[PDB]
Formats: sequence, C-alpha cells, structure tokens
Amino acid sequence: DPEVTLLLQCPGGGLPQEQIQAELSPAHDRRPLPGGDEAITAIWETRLKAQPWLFDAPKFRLHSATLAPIGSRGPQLLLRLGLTSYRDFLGTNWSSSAAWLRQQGATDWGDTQAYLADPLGVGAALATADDFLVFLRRSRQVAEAPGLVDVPGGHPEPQDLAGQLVVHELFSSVLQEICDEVNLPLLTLSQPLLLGIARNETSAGRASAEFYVQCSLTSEQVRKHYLSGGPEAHESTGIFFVETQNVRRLPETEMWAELCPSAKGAIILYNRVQGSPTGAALGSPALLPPL
Ligand SMILES: Cc1occc1C(=O)Nc1ccncc1
Repeated sequence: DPEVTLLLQCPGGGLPQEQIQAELSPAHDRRPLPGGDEAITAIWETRLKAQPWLFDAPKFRLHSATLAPIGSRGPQLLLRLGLTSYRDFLGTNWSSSAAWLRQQGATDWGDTQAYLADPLGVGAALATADDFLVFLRRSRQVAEAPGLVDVPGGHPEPQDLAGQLVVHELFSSVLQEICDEVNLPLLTLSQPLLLGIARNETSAGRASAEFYVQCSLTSEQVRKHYLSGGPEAHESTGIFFVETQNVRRLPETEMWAELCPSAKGAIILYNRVQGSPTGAALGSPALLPPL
C-alpha cells in the first residue's frame, strides 16, 4: 500500500483526550513558497472565476507528533500544530506541481512537507453493538477519490493552555462528523480513542488522525438512522457494514482496491491497535485463528 504511510501508532489500545498535549504555534506553519505565495493566489482566483460560490476556511496543520516513552506517567503524546486553509491546500497538496514542492522542501529545509499546507483530517473506525465497522460510498461526481469507499470523518475548522482547547476540538469534531453524516444521536457514541496518524501519499503526504468510536446501536439500527435522513442528509450515496471478524483480512479482499487512502489508514490502525491481542486468552488459537 504505497498510497498510505503510518506516522504514529498509539500505545495502550489508543489514547484518550486527557493523555494528549497540543502545541499550536506559528513555528509549525507552512513556509512561504520559493517564488512567493502569489502562485497560490493565482490558482484560487482561477478557481473562484469558474465556481464563485466556493469559500475559504481555516484548518489545523500537522507539523509532527512525538510519543512519550511507552509505560510512562503523564501526557503520552505531543501534537505540534500550525494553521493553514482550504485555499493553501488547493494551491500546494492538490497542485499538479506538488511533487516539485516536496523536492524543493527537502533541498531548502530538509523537510519534504515544508512548502505543503498539510491540513489535518480526522476519521473513525466506528463499531456497532453487534460488532461491525461502518463504511460509506463516495459520490462518483466529487473531485477527491470519486466513487471510492470511505469511513466517517472530515477536516476540522479552528474555533497546553490554548493546547487543551485544540485537543478538545479534534475529539469533538470526529463525533460531530459521525452525527452529521451517519445521522446518529450523540448519546449513542463513546468518547473517542486516538489510534494513530496516517499519511495520504496520493495527496502529497497530508495526514489524518484516526480514532476508534463505539456505538450502542446495532448495524440494523445504524442503517435506519442513516437512511431516515433522506438523500439530502448525507454527502455519501450509501452505507454498509463489515464484521470486525472479517476486517482482520480486509487487505486480501477485492474491497481493498475500492478504499480511499485515509480509510485504509483507519483500518490498518484499527487492526494493529484494537485488534492484534497481546494476552494468553484472546491470543489462543480458537479465538485468534492462524493465517
Ligand atoms: C511526548 C511527551 O508529551 C508530553 C510529555 C512527553 C514526554 O516525552 N514525556 C516523558 C519523557 C520522558 N520520560 C517520561 C515521560
């Protein structure tokens, strides 16, 4: 899977909100482009002159994420964040020249991402009460990953002492994205655990935080909620469910070729962090069948 790279695998089965620190600093921003940010402005102008209803939005930028020594007390992860925008993404990660920007950032800064917007996405491995994960089918008419399978998620918008409010907005955003797209009541959802961070190499290395969320409804009840919104209550064109039993071997299935990169990152991290038992009971052959 060359289109996805793991930046972070969390310990302990995944980290809760209370164990994560953020540092939000202009030192973590994109570097101005070599020949100036006028190249971003030009792309944006061209786009607005064809689609004048489009609007910019701020986004969080991922600079880096450092894990504490495993087994330690205190905060377990430090997220280094800056600010970016949808406009800066369209002018850098989405540009035809994005690979040239990656080479120049290696030359100039020793950092392939230094000239890239790299907005932080969020995604969920969302489990039902009857042990299925939730999948969504993408419209064949959108610009990004048309017609491919996704998981719930999105790209959160801004508004350890500004840090803790930023970590709160990241965790809140993955629940809000599940309520808005799957049409689930907020009180049917567990507090999220962070599983890790995955990069999309087809989008010049932009990263997504991947979370585990448990729902108290069965697959049948989740389907009813999604569908009862009607076609205008969701951006996706369909919902479907895979038993957690069968997610273990998903990369060997014909489904794997239809998964978008950020959904592949969610399923690899689910399998490594929530799957893959370490203990004698769950690791016994009748409960963890070989192969
Ligand atoms: C990544 C991180 O975020 C906040 C603190 C740390 C960290 O590394 N903590 C630590 C270092 C050394 N011994 C024990 C714990």
